[PDB]
Amino acid sequence: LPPPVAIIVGHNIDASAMPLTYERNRFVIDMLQHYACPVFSHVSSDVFEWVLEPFPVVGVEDMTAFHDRAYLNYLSIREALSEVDERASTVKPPLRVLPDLVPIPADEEYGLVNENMPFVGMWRTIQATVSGTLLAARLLAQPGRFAAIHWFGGRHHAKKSTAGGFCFANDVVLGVLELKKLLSSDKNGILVVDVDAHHGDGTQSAFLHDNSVLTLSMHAHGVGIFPGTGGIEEIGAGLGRGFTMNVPLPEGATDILAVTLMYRSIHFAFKKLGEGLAAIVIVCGSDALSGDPLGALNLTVGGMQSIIRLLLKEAARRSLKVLLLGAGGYVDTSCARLAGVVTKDVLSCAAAMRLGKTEYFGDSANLGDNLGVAVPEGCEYFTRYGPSFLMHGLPPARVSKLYRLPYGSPLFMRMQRAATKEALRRR
Ligand SMILES: O=C(/C=C/c1cccc2c1oc1ccccc12)NO
Ligand SMILES: [K+]
Ligand SMILES: [K+]
Ligand SMILES: [Zn+2]
Repeated sequence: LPPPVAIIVGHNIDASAMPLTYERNRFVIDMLQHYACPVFSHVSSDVFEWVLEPFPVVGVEDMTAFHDRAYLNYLSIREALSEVDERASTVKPPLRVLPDLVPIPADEEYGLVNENMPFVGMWRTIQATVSGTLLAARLLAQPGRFAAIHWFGGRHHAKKSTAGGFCFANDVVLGVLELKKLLSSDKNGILVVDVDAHHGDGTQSAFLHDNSVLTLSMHAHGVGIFPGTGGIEEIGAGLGRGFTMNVPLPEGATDILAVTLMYRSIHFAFKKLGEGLAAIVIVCGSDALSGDPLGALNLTVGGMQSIIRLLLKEAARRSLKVLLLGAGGYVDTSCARLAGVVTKDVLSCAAAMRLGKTEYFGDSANLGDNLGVAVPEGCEYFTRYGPSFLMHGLPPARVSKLYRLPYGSPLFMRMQRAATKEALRRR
């Protein structure tokens, strides 16, 4: 049997890097090597496998399981269809990377505009992302495997024939689909939990009518919060009714709202899926963390870790498979801090399972109550983790903290109907 955790890295960690978060993969892998991995090493380990090859060469045919073929064909040749925008680029070769292309009218049909402007290398970064997630899904389906971790994937906004929010191919959907065909036909329900600060609209649209994939998204929601969808009334369609869950949060929400509500929704989702549940895929963005410039929430590292600990614990008990993906996140150090403690939790949990234990997190500090964990001084990027140099440290809040739902909140009202039909039945 292989090590129960596969950490999908690849040989060029910049392959999937995007122009706005170009350095982020480096912070994440650095934090994994110096915070999460050592305690389970002796690199060699019986807990995790550091995957660096082979990455399948993927093309249009490995993405048609979800995406419209004309859309994919266009992405795969778009860099041949116009010149680099040299007015937009004040720094010239050899000191530039991934520059914007000049737009063409055909970009409009496929949403390749604004934040999804095409750039040189875009098809290669799409290939790296999809390839990594497909490899992670295939390794996860092997026996003896508890989890596969691809911090570089998780482009949850892409739709069947539209790009959006920096996502072109939806490797979440493609990863769920590849997992789906490789799991036993007796047990292959999938729960996908999306704790990125933005509505997982691509993923939800791919499974709106499906009752074998339950999509649960936590996200900020409000006027001028991207992408605009994800209200409490989106509950699915047809056979899929009841298998789409949204937890839309007020801008600035803290752990006391987000964590409480996600715990409540996750337990509902476990129930709606019952014993057919086989795998959980976690889309773990770090832009919900307080201080993020684009996410408009105020979660703590400990709060995000807490949500994910509930999913890991349930997967360990019932012997499920876990596919962990990254997503958004626009502070490099917050992204690596979060990736570090979530990964250490996954390893600690898998190590506990192989020893027969029922206490899963004994090797990984709980940042919700331990505010003294230091960033490893061996981190290459260590000097960036100030002023605290602690694993829970976050930049000052960009939006005011909210601890109570606003007056009139439809989230509260939906609780209200149910939350009093509870105390009534218990009487
Ligand atoms: O990270 C993401 C995507 C974030 C994003 C992409 C494009 C535009 C905006 C984005 O966020 C915004 C907030 C306010 C106004 C505009 C935007 N998805 O997971
Ligand atoms: K989300
Ligand atoms: K669904
Ligand atoms: Zn996001």
